[PDB]
Amino acid sequence: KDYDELLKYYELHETIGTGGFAKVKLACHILTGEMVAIRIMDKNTLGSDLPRIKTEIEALKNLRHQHICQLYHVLETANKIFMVLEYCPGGELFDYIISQDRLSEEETRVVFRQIVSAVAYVHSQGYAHRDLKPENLLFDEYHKLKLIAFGLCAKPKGNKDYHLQTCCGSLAYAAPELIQGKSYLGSEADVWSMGILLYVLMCGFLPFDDDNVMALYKKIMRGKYDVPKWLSPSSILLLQQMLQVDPKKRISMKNLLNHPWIMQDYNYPVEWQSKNPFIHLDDDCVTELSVHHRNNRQTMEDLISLWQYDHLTATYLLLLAKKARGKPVRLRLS
Repeated sequence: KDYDELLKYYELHETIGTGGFAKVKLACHILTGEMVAIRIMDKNTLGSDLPRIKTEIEALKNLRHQHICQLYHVLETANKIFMVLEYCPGGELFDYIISQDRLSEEETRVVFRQIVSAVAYVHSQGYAHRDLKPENLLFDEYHKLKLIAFGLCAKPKGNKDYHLQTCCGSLAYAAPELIQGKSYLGSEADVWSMGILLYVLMCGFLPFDDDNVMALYKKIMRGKYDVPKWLSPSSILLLQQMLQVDPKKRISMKNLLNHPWIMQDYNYPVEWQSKNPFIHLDDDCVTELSVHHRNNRQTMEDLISLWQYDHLTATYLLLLAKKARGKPVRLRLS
């Protein structure tokens, strides 16, 4: 059984999403009693995608940001790969919307600034997302966005350095050239997707939408959309600057960060740099672990620092999160 190794660190809970690429189960990390989400993949099912899944994980390991969903633990079995991630109760973007017909300009600005923060960080690390959509946008118990920075939807193709949108669900949020599989400079692809998001937040429907798939396909490639009466000029403008069929004509991140629409109620640009980066080990978390590991501090630190996203790394991070909730930094041992 592949689960035996996992089952000694976690007890399972009712599944959250069947989804395409991975089953996702809600779970309890035994040592800390904290909730986590676990992504379960089947290596035999994934087959040829497995190499890419591994590089996507390597990418995720290098992301530590206030609006990126945190990775805790990666466990590999003969047949399975388990990803353990921060759990986000608020649910997906529209689980968090509360089904309200649409958000006001200031209501969307609050959310949208967080999306910009997350994506800017990702780009700063030298990656593009290439699959920004509502189900990749979760909300934690504080109603802060946590982006899922991991996916198999957008994939590289060809001898050239091109990317292709693979998930037909993602279509309405995907840039034209990405859909065509002629996307290089994928970061521009991301600016397009946020434009779509921006539109939906303020309007309560998509700018390009059709039951027919070719029809929807064509509307996107053509780039024309309705502009509701209730959108402000500023809103409308920012939309135009993002929703450009020509990738080269889409607003740059740099100009997005400090856009007048973006700065309008805040008078400071999006703060996209990691506010919680890994500088030094938190002493309390270390003392707690060494109590449990029955060892000395330096030894304990050196061990955490290997930072293998093993059960140790997960335990460290969950204790860390506990301190941040203002909870006791304690383990469940005994």
